[PDB]
Amino acid sequence: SNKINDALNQHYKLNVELGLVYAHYAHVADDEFDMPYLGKFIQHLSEDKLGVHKEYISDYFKRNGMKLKTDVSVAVKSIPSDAKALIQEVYARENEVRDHVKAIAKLALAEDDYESFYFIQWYVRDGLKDLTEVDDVVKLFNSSNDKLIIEETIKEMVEHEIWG
Amino acid sequence: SNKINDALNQHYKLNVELGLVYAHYAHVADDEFDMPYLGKFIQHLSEDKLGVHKEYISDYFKRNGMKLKTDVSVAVKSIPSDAKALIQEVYARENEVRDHVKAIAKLALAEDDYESFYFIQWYVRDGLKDLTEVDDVVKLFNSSNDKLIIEETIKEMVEEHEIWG
Amino acid sequence: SNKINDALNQHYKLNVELGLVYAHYAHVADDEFDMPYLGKFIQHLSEDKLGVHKEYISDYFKRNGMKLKTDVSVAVKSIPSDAKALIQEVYARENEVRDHVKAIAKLALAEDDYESFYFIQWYVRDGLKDLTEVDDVVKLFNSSNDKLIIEETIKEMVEKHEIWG
Amino acid sequence: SNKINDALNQHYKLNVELGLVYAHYAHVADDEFDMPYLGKFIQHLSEDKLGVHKEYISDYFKRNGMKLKTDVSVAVKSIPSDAKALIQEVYARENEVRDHVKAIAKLALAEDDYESFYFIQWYVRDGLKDLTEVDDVVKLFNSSNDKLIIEETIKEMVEHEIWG
Amino acid sequence: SNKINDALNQHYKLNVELGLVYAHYAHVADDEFDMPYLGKFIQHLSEDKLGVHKEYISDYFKRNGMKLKTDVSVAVKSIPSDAKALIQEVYARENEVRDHVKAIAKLALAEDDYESFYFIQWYVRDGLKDLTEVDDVVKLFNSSNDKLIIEETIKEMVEKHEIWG
Amino acid sequence: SNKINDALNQHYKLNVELGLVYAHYAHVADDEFDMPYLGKFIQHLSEDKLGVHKEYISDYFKRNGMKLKTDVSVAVKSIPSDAKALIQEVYARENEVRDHVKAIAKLALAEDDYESFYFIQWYVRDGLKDLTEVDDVVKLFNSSNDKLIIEETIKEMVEHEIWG
Ligand SMILES: [Fe+3]
Ligand SMILES: [Fe+3]
Ligand SMILES: [Fe+3]
Ligand SMILES: [Fe+3]
Ligand SMILES: [Fe+3]
Ligand SMILES: [Fe+3]
Repeated sequence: SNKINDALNQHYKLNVELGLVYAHYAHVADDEFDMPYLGKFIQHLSEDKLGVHKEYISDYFKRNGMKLKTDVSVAVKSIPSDAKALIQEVYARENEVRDHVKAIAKLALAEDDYESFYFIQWYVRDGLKDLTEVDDVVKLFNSSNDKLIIEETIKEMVEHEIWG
Repeated sequence: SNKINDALNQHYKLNVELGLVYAHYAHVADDEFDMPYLGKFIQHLSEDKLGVHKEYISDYFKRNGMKLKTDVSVAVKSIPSDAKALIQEVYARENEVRDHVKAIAKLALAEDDYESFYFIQWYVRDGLKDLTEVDDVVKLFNSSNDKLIIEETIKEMVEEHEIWG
Repeated sequence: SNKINDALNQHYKLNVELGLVYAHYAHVADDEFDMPYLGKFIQHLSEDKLGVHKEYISDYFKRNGMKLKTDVSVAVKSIPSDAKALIQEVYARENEVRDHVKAIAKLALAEDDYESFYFIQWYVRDGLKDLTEVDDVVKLFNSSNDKLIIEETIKEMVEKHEIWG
Repeated sequence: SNKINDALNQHYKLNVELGLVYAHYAHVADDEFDMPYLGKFIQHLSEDKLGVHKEYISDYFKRNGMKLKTDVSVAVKSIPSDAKALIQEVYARENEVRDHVKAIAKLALAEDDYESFYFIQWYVRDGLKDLTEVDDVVKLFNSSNDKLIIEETIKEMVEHEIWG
Repeated sequence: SNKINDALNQHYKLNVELGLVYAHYAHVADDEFDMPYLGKFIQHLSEDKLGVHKEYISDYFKRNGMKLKTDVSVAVKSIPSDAKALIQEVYARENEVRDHVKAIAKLALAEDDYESFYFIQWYVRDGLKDLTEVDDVVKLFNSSNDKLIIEETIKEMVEKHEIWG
Repeated sequence: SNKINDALNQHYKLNVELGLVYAHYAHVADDEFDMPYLGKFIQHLSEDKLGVHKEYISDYFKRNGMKLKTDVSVAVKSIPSDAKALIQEVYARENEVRDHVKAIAKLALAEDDYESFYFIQWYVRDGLKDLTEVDDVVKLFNSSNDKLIIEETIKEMVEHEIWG
């Protein structure tokens, strides 16, 4: 169907934009806020969003017969005042890509299509995994106030049977 | 220096846009014209532009003290009708990137700023290397008109010189 | 979601109660019927119930932001007479667990909450797995009338699929 | 739960019949059109259809409580005229198998039998996997004409994370 | 030599039909008589019949120059009432396959076609081998009474000659 | 004997109830107080009581021929304010388990039941080990205020000839 194709192309575009903006965030975090390991963490998020997250969609298109568009336009206008607000912006972006995927899954079931449902299961799982990771990183900036302790913990972080 | 920073920001943006365009071309050539290994080759080029070619610039800006800006935008509305035309398209893109980086190198040598000359030497080398890598594949479509033989050749190709390595 | 949280609290308490009952049944079957291996089998089932089947629910709660409630109460006041009635009672308990899981799955699907659907698929599979594991032993008693042969069979069972496993 | 019982019996019968027809097709493709590796390919397809595809159904029947019925009748009288039409015929057969299994899955959801849905996910995936494996072979016959080149390619032709 | 051609086509048909029938019998034996290992044994017979027993005929046809024909008509509608009757049905089918292959061999030798004789010697041996393999398990249902001993013995048979090898 | 049977049934019931309560406390510590490693500590604590601590009793009952009774009543409706009060509550629980075991040992020695004395020696020895392992953690919340320091210390604590 064409509804499914539109939804998948929108998710493609969203993933590309997220990857680019995350890369910029990682750079500004490492360089301006004196936190290299936060930079590595957000860089890994950005490389994940520009890697398999869209290669899988392109592969599915080549496989079943849909066609692919390309329209991305991003520009960074502001950068949060501290590390905490930045990590919270990241948390919000992920929290919304979750609901985007939920909408796509409902649409899939309502269209008598089941290959698309079996396919979108992967994103249903990865969304929650990534959210719990970024939240476990968010929950540090309240348990402490020293910067180097948080950085050491993130260092030892950057090195399940259902949600795994 | 402001001119150096502006040229390097333009180069960063250019690499990003080329990477996106190459990935889309790879999908097209693998789905529309039935040549999977050409698709894998162009996809490798795409993973190369979106990879070290911008990480190095970001790291340099971290080191020397320059500022980064990100503003990209692309749209792929017209795509060639064959495989030969597609590979010649990407050939032209590489040939233009060569001239862009030569301009940056001249600008760096004029400003009496030698760390940037040292930095840009790597791009001076990699440009010619990638240009020959893609021209070697362009030369195939003038040898045979059989698709599967060209497929076998590019296949064995996807599977280093001292100076231009 | 609130009703999903109620259903999952229900299932948590159900699993805890079943685990305690199964531990008692294993002790009884070992000490009163002189069948130590039937005891080992039921005890493995009990350690399965009090183990993974509730830590998974706890982890899901800690991951999506729901609230866990704990209120259990159990008292085994009557046991069956022989081994066959015991194993048939165990069969009935498992068979009711199946129905409870189906209820939860339907409820989750009817209100557009798909993470819980993906979560509950595991329980959907494990239900039938455990049920056939139990019925394999249930069928043994109708195939003989001696006890020690059943002992040897259960032993070679406990000393041991792409879809259901 | 007899509706799903009947549907699964339909699928069992269809599987064995396709297996036999493919065995005959492989013999024909080897002996008549001088292509032994196309023979190997269709032979592996038939070994797949008569292999796990029906043992899984028998096992689900043994586990849940349904009953099995064997009822087969096959006759191969008219065969395609050349290799391309043969591989295209196989393509269409598997294309129809996909529609059949999708109908089974919709019926399974419509009856609140979630074990059946969980069971049929496997076929829903393997259908598209086999379909793309056969499409990859049928697309070779338009890329050249020398039968020996195509023989070499199919020779060198004999796993993903989602469709794996 | 259309005689040997029609005989081998008949044998192909019969092999496929007994393959399917053995599959169905293995199912009904595992599910209704509560004897899993007897089901494994009959399933191994089923998988043998549809296996090399017909690929050898099709391969000889390719290598020689005869024509192949497929036609199957199977319908299972009546099932024996216990395990003994089932294994005796299997016994009768094997005993008939022996007679069929003997007829084929005599026809081949009377036709002055010695390649068919050389080919059919394999089936001449394997028929007696498989008949002995089935008779060994037939003889079990007259030596004991409880199903579990028979299960253990069939299991040890299925987990494990210079002439009839 | 009879009094020994009654005391041992009491102890079995107590150990089961402690297991369940400690499980709940571990969950609430990890989720609400943002301390996952304390959660794992208390989780191993719980799984200890629902492990050997009751299987040993049931085994001894099978071995000398006493009668086992199960009856459990557990409902948690009050929870401490933060981690310190939590671990202090745990400390009180273990401290009470000690003197329950002492009462059992005295009763066993009075009635000239020496097999029960030899049995309860294990429970007598493995009360001071548990109490000192809990005290090592409860006296960490006196030295520091930066929750991540205590987190790392407990982490390294997770991963004797007489008492051991
Ligand atoms: Fe991800
Ligand atoms: Fe490069
Ligand atoms: Fe289980
Ligand atoms: Fe398949
Ligand atoms: Fe044989
Ligand atoms: Fe202890």
